[PDB]
Amino acid sequence: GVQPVIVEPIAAGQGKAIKAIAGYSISKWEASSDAITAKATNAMSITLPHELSSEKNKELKVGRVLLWLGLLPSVAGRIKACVAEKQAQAEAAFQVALAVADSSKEVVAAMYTDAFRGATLGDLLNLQIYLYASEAVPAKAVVVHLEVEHVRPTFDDFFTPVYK
Amino acid sequence: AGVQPVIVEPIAAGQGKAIKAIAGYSISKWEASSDAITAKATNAMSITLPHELSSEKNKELKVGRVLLWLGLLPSVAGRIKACVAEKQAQAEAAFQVALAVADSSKEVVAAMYTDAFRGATLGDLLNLQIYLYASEAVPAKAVVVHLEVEHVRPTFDDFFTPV
Amino acid sequence: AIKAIAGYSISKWEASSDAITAKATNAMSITLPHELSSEKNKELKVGRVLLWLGLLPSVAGRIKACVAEKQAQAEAAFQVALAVADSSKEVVAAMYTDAFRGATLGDLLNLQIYLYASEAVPAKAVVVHLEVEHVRPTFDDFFTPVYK
Amino acid sequence: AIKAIAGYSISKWEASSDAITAKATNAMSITLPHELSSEKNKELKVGRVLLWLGLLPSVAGRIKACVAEKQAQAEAAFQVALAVADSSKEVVAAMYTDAFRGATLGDLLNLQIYLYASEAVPAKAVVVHLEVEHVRPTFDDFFTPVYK
Amino acid sequence: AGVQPVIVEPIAAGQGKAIKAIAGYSISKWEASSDAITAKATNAMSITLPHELSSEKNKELKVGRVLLWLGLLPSVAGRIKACVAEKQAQAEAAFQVALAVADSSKEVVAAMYTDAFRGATLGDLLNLQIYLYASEAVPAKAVVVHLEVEHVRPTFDDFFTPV
Amino acid sequence: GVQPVIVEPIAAGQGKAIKAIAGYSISKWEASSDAITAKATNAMSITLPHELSSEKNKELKVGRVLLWLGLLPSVAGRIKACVAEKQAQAEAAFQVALAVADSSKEVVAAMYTDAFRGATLGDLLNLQIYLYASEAVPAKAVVVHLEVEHVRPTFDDFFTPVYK
Amino acid sequence: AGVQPVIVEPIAAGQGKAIKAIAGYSISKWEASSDAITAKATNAMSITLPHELSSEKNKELKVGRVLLWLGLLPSVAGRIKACVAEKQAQAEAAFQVALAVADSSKEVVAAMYTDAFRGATLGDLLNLQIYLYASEAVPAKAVVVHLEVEHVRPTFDDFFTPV
Amino acid sequence: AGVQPVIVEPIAAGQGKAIKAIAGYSISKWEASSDAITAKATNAMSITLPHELSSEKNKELKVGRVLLWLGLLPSVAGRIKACVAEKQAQAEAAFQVALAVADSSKEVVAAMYTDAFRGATLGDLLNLQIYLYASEAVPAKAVVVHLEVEHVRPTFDDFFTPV
Repeated sequence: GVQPVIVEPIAAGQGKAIKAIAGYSISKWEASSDAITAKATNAMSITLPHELSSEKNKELKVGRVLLWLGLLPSVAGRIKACVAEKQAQAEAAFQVALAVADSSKEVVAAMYTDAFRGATLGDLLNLQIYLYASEAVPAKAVVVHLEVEHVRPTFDDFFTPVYK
Repeated sequence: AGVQPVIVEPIAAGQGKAIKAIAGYSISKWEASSDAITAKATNAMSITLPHELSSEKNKELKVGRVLLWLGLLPSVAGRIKACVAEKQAQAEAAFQVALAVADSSKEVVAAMYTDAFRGATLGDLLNLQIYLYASEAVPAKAVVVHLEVEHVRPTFDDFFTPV
Repeated sequence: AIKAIAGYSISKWEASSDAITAKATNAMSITLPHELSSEKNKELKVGRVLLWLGLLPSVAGRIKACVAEKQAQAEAAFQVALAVADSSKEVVAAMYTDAFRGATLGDLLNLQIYLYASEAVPAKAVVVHLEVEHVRPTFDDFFTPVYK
Repeated sequence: AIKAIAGYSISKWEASSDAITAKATNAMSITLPHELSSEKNKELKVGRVLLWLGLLPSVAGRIKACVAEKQAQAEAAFQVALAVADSSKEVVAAMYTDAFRGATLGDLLNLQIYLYASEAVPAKAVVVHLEVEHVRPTFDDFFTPVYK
Repeated sequence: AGVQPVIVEPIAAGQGKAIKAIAGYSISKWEASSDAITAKATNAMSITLPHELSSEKNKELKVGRVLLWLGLLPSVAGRIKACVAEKQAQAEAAFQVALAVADSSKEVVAAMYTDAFRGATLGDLLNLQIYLYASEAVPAKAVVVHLEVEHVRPTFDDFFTPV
Repeated sequence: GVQPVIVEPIAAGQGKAIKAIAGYSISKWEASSDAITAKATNAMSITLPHELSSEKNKELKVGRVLLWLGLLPSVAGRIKACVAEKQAQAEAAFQVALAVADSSKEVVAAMYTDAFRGATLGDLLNLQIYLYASEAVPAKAVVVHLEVEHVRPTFDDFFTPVYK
Repeated sequence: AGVQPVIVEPIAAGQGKAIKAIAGYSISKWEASSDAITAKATNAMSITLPHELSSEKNKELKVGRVLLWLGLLPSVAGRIKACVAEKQAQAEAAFQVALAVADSSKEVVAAMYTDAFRGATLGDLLNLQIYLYASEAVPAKAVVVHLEVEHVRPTFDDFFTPV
Repeated sequence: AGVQPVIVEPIAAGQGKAIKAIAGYSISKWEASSDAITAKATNAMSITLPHELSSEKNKELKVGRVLLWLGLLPSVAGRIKACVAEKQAQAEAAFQVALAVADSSKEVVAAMYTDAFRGATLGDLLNLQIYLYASEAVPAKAVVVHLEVEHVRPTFDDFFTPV
């Protein structure tokens, strides 16, 4: 038997949300870019937030990583980005990356389901963000957002003992 | 498993499901008109509550989902973008952090904010703004911005004013 | 206070006044809010109607107001109206318990508001408040479909 | 008399008046008592509000008072207030049954009291009494801990 | 019996039990400011009821426990004493017969009168006084005296004034 | 019968830790001071962190508040602090505060079990921190730490939807 | 039958199922770099086994599926094609008989050979070649060719070298 | 409840409970000597692992509780403070953020870090430092700093070196 179906159009920001696995939490932080010359690639380092920068918190395992970039409404051209290891040549990172966020798509994002799974929060300081631009753009024209899924920090529900 | 045959039935404008407000909530709708826009420029306009919800009794109600959709003149040529975000120092920077953008070059010109403002109050919507971008120069009164906000149903409004 | 009948709601709005010459009466039309101006909404039944008016504290003299059908002689409306809001007594209000219970929202466009003053009164000195009870609209708990 | 709803209490205080010029209106702010001025107490819900005022027996002329949101034009408040306490009729009082039922005690700082007189009136001639019903505070049946 | 080992847990300011009023009673609190004090001298100041308890209806309620505690400016140097007693011909003699004295050189600057005034009326507290002593000269508005009095809960105060 | 007991001495930082109530979480942040003249009081405002500064997050209720101050090892004199409402005269805040942290005690801390209970995170911007100094001290000589117990932020375990 | 409504959920790069090797098989991956290409010309490059599979013991294992996918520099402009086929006298003729072509103008730049080489040996992959075509002139080291080959899992490799 | 009478038994030095390491953990102890200290000055000295725990195999073990206690010469006069904290730009600033301070003017000259470093590795203790303060000028070799660290018990240390 044949089955007739109707495909219902969907609006922006109306799709489902991915939920973190049990025992895990999601921390979100964002960094800004700088000036890019036409047909060039820049390297951006990754810096942890202040509360996750302690020796105790740098041994939390990592799960999934999501990379989406927000850009100005008047940016003309194509923008691509990826997260990979540190490389001597910047533009060669796109030849080995398992996911690239491209601005000429419907969904400008990249998902790393198992590329970094099993690493620790201290390992993230060894990676970089590579950013290509088809045309010259000024500084702060693109903002990169990063979501890292990691194990829940054990001590957040306790007051500090008062006898210092 | 075997291959299952499927027929896709085309639909016209105005067909599709309509989202229903959750229990105990109501939906209030109002619209705002825009001003003259310079090309590659962005205008910021404040959200203004309707008169029937601007009292102190009503500005303490919770907020659920917010829907933004905008209707243009048929002769309008170019590209339009719009979003609802916090009050920003830079008008064009709000597109870099917004969770949804209504774009006129797509099939559905709308934007839905499912969880961004869930739990705020109706009085907090006065702290937000609407940012509207145009790629080409646009005259005034050419764009109308529609807002659907669902909120807790007010409790004392089916009473006459005692005299 | 008085509560709405089950399945009914109350709508409230107001209309500003114009200048009045001494011992003269004005004829004002009733304009619905934009939300209730659709064709499907003009068919809703009407229950009770309350008319009260608030003045500037410096207004001197007696003011009267009533709502009735369109009259050829403007001052003749105060002779047939079932309630008149007079500003020289305890309650400046007019309650219409049965005068319109059964009409539709479209019929209110056939009525008019008559205002009277015994001394010259500036513009916007009087604000006429109108509270109409009607049937709750059938579709106000849905978002507009996104695909238009 | 009218009794408070279960779980609710009534707070009463007053504010003295200033000098009024003829056909002029004053703008007064609402100041809470010191006991209800804490942050945890500004979050209590508000029920009914009653405003009545007592005058010196030698005061001549008509006096009016109302409470509403801050207005740019001071005299325009008497056009939108849901109740006005007029001193030329049987009951010099104003009852707000639903106008504020649902707000918080902190919202009363956003309202104001407007007073009107038709002749020059000295200072302290009018005393405005304000009785606000609110939710009973959660901790008023305990002594303060001695170890501070 | 064997020796039982015990650990003592230190506590900071603001920790500890709070005493609850007995059934049918309520607690009302008010404060009074002090005047300039000469060294080795004592000032007597009358107890003044708050406006909400000074009517004839309310001045007939019973009294339970009374708590006195006083808060000083941080820069205040010296020693302060205070007590609540009957109206005395000699100001400094009231310390010889008082059942409790609030002293600023101790860890808890407070005084509790559990049974001294139990059974009196709120109107009788106007016959009493507060005696305040200072070892060194003290300027005005440097000491604030707080009074917690528990009494029978008034019966007709949740009613509006009939109009 | 009489009971003999032994009181065991306890070392620094060895007492029990207070646990947050169900559904609540604890956020910790600290601010530094400035120069103080001998026998004077300063007023310090309270600023929320970035993640709790959104319109959605300013309606979370507050539970307990803990105030402890850390000071340099060479600070000589007495330091007192309190958290109260905004006042016209700064030194008058100590006459009405329900807890004062004093440096001449064994435990330099203050606990507000019910003073602020029931308020919202948006109310904290109306309070201040008052700080007295017996002797003149230079700037940054004392650090105030603040712990606020509030309702758990609802959305932290969800990835942002990818269809922007 | 009635019409069934369906919502399509968009997905981003890196989302989707990953194909699992069959039982008793393992997947080994290696890559090769390309040379300078003239426009409308085709280059032929030999398949070279990694060092860990080039012994006589390992060159006798069976082969299953082979996956070809290639990654380009972001600035590379033009069109690229690639395929794995038998050793051909004419370089460009291998596209006329190949069962799959990886094309850079499509959404998925990859090619899968499910049954073409099923049953061959690892040593037979040295008889095959890779043919790479470019519509425009391309410099060297601009294209990297990745090969995933699944094969029977070697039996004696978890042993140390006896000494 | 009735009043219960209690006798307090005094204890001498060396009496009291000894804390036992949790299951699967072991406690390793070592000491460090100090240098000359100027009055109102602070010295920073690095934590150095003993030789038996400085291998790569052992620097991957978890950490539990850390105990700091320091022993002075009998003739040492003044006041001493010490703490273990992260590596700080300002030496004296580490006392403003430390969770425990060992002070020589108290009955117990020690400091316990129950949860500050729980979950770190033995190799991370090399990133930390010890800050030591003296109110009066102190000569060298006058203070000895003792460290008790509990960690996971190593798995391969009861074996001889194979030869």
